[PDB]
Amino acid sequence: GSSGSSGKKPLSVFKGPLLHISPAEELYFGSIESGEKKTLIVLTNVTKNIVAFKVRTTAPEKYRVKPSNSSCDPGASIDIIVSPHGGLTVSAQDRFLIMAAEMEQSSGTGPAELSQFWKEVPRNKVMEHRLRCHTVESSKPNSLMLSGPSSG
Repeated sequence: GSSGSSGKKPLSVFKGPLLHISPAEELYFGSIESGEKKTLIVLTNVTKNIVAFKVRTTAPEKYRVKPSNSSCDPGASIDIIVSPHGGLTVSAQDRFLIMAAEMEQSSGTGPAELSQFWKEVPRNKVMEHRLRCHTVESSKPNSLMLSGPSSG
């Protein structure tokens, strides 16, 4: 008969006024590869100024988020890896957070300058973006399988 495997899905990002968040609000810990199941977040600084971003979560001592404290120059994209402990698994109640605040003119991107900027920048200016985890379960188009994109 007819059968296949895998499907497809669109990719959207939270168009932030300062720092962009990728993906928007959908984390999928599991790549097509049978290697590691870590998600990589992308932050596109649309602004023309430095933006200090920070990654948080309800369980930072479970998920390895790095960088979790840094900045992203204007007109550049950063990469934030998110790998869970090498024992447990991706939960559902688990939630991630990403901060982004526009810095002054010339501001470094260290543990100091930041600690300072995060001290000067008001929480009102601090843009927080909470991400969600799309726990993978029962991979199939609701019973049986059916999917065949444009191949060749």
